[PDB]
Parts: sequence; structure tokens; C-alpha cells
Amino acid sequence: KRVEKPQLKFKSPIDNSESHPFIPLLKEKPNALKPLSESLRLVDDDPSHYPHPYEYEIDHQEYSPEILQIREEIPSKSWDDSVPIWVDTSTELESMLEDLKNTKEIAVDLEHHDYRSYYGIVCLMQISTRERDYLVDTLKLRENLHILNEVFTNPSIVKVFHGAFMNIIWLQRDLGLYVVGLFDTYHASKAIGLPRHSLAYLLENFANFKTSKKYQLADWRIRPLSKPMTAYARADTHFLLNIYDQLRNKLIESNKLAGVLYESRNVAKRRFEYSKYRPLTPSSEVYSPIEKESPWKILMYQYNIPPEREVLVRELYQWRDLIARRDDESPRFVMPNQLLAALVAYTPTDVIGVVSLTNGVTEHVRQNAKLLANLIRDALRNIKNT
Repeated sequence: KRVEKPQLKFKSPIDNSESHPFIPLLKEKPNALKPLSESLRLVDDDPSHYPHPYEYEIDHQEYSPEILQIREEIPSKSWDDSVPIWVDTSTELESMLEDLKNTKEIAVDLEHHDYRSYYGIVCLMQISTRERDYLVDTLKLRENLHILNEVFTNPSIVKVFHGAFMNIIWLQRDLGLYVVGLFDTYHASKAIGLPRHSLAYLLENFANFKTSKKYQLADWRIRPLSKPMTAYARADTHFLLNIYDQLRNKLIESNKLAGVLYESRNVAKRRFEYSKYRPLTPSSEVYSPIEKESPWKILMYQYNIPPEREVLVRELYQWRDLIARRDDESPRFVMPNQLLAALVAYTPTDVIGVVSLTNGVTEHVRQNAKLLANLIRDALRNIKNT
């Protein structure tokens, strides 16, 4: 089935130019120890960038006293005692905010899609309280979701994530949301020393819930959500707060709870920045999209491409990236590396040669077949001549 691109309906439209470092979308700072203005000042190269607006809060805000005590475990609600709450209007979101205000702890997760978007888009957000599960349309509510900062940056309310390492970045980038009061069960599992540290492992073992493999590979932009996708999304957070109870208590017992909160604070402090503006020195502290050695080299060796073609290979890499940025698509939607490898290996020099490649071609390659053939012809002419 055809899925229209939801970015088209975004209020602020998508900018892949990377003209300037990432600017936090945050316009209000609840639960502040430091003025937002003082947070929003740019930093000089040392590259230039904005700092984490809640950095001070994460470092110096005090955890809720409840997280500190051994406390008996509160089981997850019976799956069938309730329906997941679908949140896609301004109103439903506001009602949800009021509910979240009344918790001491909540479970959060997201679904992210990167095939039909250059950087990616957050398609769903899952939030569970002790009582209910919420499923939030982050496509339709992109420009509204910031109000959750009231609860997400409230340090007296624990936010439970399993492996928040990327989700922290994505909350920032798309919804302008930050987390103060994070507990990451991934780090908890690690400190405990469990044989596995996946959500799947925890769900099977503390919740007896069997996950089907491959649904986070599904296309989460589609509306409405399929019933299995609804359930698997709900499942991500439905069970997590109990898991937190059990892991927290053992951490308290094992003398390792302080260590997990530190790790969780390091996860929370993670900042979203563009790859051009990435840090000079490698760090788990910052994530940027690209930060490595030139991927064409593997691809030439892998498809056994003659050594003379680095520039052809590199030229295709640049075009694909530029075109992906222009049309707001992943590079693999534009042209999988394997198709790229096919173009370089077989060097078709006319439209028919490009399109009739044994691989078959993508929509972008069909549309730009003449350009691609010209790009290739020049390399063949230039390889001979030069």
C-alpha cells in the first residue's frame, strides 16, 4: 500500500542542509535550576555548538527518595483490564499530561523510522504509568509534544527506559524533549550481571512475554496501526515499571544502584548534533550521524572492483547523499550500496544500461539514469585519458 510522507504535513519543514549546529527546539524550561537563556548560549570551537539545555539539571538535581528505598514489586496490570490509550489530538495529549503529573514513575519508549527520511523521524511514543499504557502519535503531535518536559524533566518522577542511548537523541531532535530522572534498565541489567541485556530477554523472563522478531523493522508511519503493532508497541512499556522495581531492589541490595544512576545520567546528557559539527575526539557523550572512514573502500574490495575506480565510487556516494538530503530519503532508498556496487562493477554508459541492470534499479536511479550514465562515462573517459 502507498504511504504518503508525513513530513509533508510537518509545521516546521525539514532542513537537511546542516548550515548551522543543531539548535534545541526548546522554548520553555520547566523544573529549571538555571535560566533557559543561560542554557541557550552558543559555544565556541575547541566545534561550535549549543550545549544541553538541561545539563546542569541532570548533574545537580536530586533523585526522588522512593528510588532509593527497597520497595515491594508492583506487578504490571493485567493486559486485558485495559486498552492502550491512543493519543493524537491536542486535547488527549493534554489530558495525558495531567495523568503523568500524578505519577512517581513512568515507562517510556519510542519507535523510529529511517528508510523514508534522511535523519529519521519519530513515529510513535509509548508511555506507561502503573495504571495505564499510552500510545502517542508523534507524527501528528510533533509540534505539541514539548509540554511533556513538565513531567520528563521533573526529577521527582522516574522515567524508565530500556536502552535510552538513541531515544534520548531522537527526543531532542524531533520533539524538543529532555529527560531528568532517568533510570535505564539496560544499565541496570548490566550492573546486575544478567546473561542477556535485551528488552526481549527481560520481557520473556520477568514478564513471560514472547516478542516476535522483526516488528521494529515494520513501517510505523502507517495509520492506523495494525493490531499486532499496537500490541507490540504497548508491550514495550506495559511491563517495564515492574522490571524497574525488581532491578532497582537488587541494585539496592547489591551495592550497585549508585553506579546505574550515574550511567543513566550519562545517557540522559547525550546531545543531538549534526555530523558536520561532530566532536573532534570520540565520545559516548555525543552522537552524530556520520563519523568514520570512507565506506567505499569496503565496497570495492567486497565486489572486487578494479582499483582505479575510487573516484567513481566516491562520486556515487556524494550524489546519493546529496539527493537523499534533497528529497529527505535514506541513502538506501535512493540507491542501496549493492546497486551502487552494480553500477561501478558494470559501468553502464547509457540510460538503457543503467535501468536494465541485473539488480534492477530504484526509483531514484530510473529518474536520474542519464545523469548516472554521464557520471560513469566521464569516469571511463577520464580513466583512459587520465
